[PDB]
Amino acid sequence: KPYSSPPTNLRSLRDRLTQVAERQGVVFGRLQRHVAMIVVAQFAATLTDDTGAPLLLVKGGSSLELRRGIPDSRTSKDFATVARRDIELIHEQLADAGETGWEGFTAIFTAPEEIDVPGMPVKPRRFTAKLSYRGRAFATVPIEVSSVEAGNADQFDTLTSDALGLVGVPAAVAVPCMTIPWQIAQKLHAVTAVLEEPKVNDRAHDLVDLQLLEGLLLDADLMPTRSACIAIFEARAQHPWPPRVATLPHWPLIYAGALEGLDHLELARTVDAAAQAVQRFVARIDRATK
Ligand SMILES: [Mg+2]
Ligand SMILES: [Mg+2]
Ligand SMILES: [Mg+2]
Ligand SMILES: [Mg+2]
Ligand SMILES: [Mg+2]
Ligand SMILES: [Mg+2]
Ligand SMILES: [Mg+2]
Ligand SMILES: [Mg+2]
Ligand SMILES: [Mg+2]
Ligand SMILES: [Mg+2]
Ligand SMILES: [Mg+2]
Ligand SMILES: [Mg+2]
Ligand SMILES: [Mg+2]
Ligand SMILES: [Mg+2]
Ligand SMILES: [Mg+2]
Repeated sequence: KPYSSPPTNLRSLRDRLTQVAERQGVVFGRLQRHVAMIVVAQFAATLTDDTGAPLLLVKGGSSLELRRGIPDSRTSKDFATVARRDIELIHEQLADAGETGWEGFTAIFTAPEEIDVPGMPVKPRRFTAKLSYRGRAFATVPIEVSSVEAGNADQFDTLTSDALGLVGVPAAVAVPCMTIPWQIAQKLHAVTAVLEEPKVNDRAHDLVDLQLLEGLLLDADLMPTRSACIAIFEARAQHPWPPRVATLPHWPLIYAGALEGLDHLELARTVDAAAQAVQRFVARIDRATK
């Protein structure tokens, strides 16, 4: 019934994924992407400093998927992380871990490329992990790595997944992640950012994530959330705190697209209601003074 042996080859892995995918609701693509992300996260979790503290913390949509589970989260394309070391070292250690392998998975990591960053002294880098299972190509995962900002890597949450255990790979999965206060600060900054007129802010999906994060935030963590928000907004030195949650004209359908699959949750169903919910959250954070 549950597999007592790991998949012998890629085809067995795929066949088990489709079985698990049907067996519990999910489009086969979303489950495969989740599993690929977990494998990458496992390589990332082997990166530690000489005290054993993580060098890489997961953030963004992959973090929320780990926190809440596939059913209760948005689909994340990116595997985004914050790094406590320069990217050359991070990339080298990922490459070593990916060659050594884990539970039959190996990975190649492509070349990190800078992306346009206004408020980062060190800009984020993007690259890709090409995963194989037992020497056979399995999937590709986009990775994004940004540098530490203020105290957003001072502590971490640890989230687990059992998706690999479902297909007969028993090793425990435990992923270090940025804490909710700093996730809120970064998403609030991103969703209220004004972008130079060549490109426009398409980040309506951050209004969904911020509502999901608000539901997870402990009331006793409201004051550290304010401190994190102040820190990020002052470090990036762009628009000031507290921000106004503005909606752009193309956001109504973008927001609706980000809600798809989250009907069972109490979320704003329209971008107007979402902007109002997030603005009330901003006001609540701003009042939690030290
Ligand atoms: Mg095969
Ligand atoms: Mg199965
Ligand atoms: Mg299926
Ligand atoms: Mg370094
Ligand atoms: Mg690349
Ligand atoms: Mg700080
Ligand atoms: Mg900690
Ligand atoms: Mg962000
Ligand atoms: Mg508090
Ligand atoms: Mg505090
Ligand atoms: Mg105004
Ligand atoms: Mg806005
Ligand atoms: Mg919808
Ligand atoms: Mg709609
Ligand atoms: Mg509120």
